[PDB]
Amino acid sequence: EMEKEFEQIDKSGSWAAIYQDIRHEASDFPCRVAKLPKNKNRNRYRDVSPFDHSRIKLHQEDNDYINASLIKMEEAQRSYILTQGPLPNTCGHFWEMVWEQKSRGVVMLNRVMEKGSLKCAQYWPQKEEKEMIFEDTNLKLTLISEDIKSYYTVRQLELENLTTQETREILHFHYTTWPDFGVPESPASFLNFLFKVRESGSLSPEHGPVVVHCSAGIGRSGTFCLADTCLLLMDKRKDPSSVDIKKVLLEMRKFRMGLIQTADQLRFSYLAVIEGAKFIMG
Ligand SMILES: O=C(CC(=O)c1cccc(OCc2ccccc2)c1)C(=O)N1CCN(C(=O)C(=O)CC(=O)c2cccc(OCc3ccccc3)c2)CC1
Repeated sequence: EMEKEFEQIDKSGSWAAIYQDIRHEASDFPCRVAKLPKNKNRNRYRDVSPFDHSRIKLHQEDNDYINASLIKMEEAQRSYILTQGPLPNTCGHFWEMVWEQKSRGVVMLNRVMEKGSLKCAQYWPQKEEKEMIFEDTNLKLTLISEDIKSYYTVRQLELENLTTQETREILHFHYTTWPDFGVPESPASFLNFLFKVRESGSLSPEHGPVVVHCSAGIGRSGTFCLADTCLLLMDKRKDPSSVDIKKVLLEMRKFRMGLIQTADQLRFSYLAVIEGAKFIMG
């Protein structure tokens, strides 16, 4: 299986080497639009842009740009939209996307503040009576309920298209315990968090793709989607041990750069998939 490979790479301590090959082999596509001058203030990181071929487009003239990519996993039949944590000026764009793409869930893998810095704008209302209105995209966001757990928080939000008065319920899954430095010691919490998102139906095909982000929307976001897809695959095909994490990761990297930012993140991904496979299929 992959656990053997995991214990192997660990034994020889070649994770960094394993990770480098991936980066070297990683796909390279143009990000022209993300580079246009008019979109400079719509990007969080200069080294984190969406490829033109898989970028999500806002359904509006003037500027259809948002730093978000559609990651379509054909075999696993699962799609994810990976994006950057909204900026003070792109919160309206962020929810416009959620609306236009018909997403049911938003997965947040970071805290608004980490390492003493703001890694993301406060894009959702923190109190029921203090709704948020996004004038530019003409949308209203209202906090309906909030369930705070030790490792994550789930919120029910009501998104209303002020233009048509139509409303939709959005589930916000906020993983709040990813350490400021490195990765979690054990994947237990992360897996439970993933299973929670799954059980909500937010990842199901009847809905638009789930929207995932952290700070750059690649490191933790990549780990989340990689783990989910690998587990699905091990559940769908004849021999589960045929699932090649590296292959899946390369496949995903064809849609957005940076997925999995460090060799430590890669190891953790293996660890999550391995442990998750034991829970799913004993
Ligand atoms: O965190 C880092 C470390 C890093 O690699 C980096 C990148 C470019 C320049 C740099 O100076 C040199 C330096 C070295 C050591 C100490 C201070 C300063 C450091 C950071 O100094 N920053 C975050 C965002 N940033 C950038 O220049 C980026 O734009 C980096 C990026 O791509 C990125 C941003 C958020 C998350 C992510 O991946 C998930 C993750 C979660 C937890 C731990 C490790 C990784 C990747 C500016 C400040």
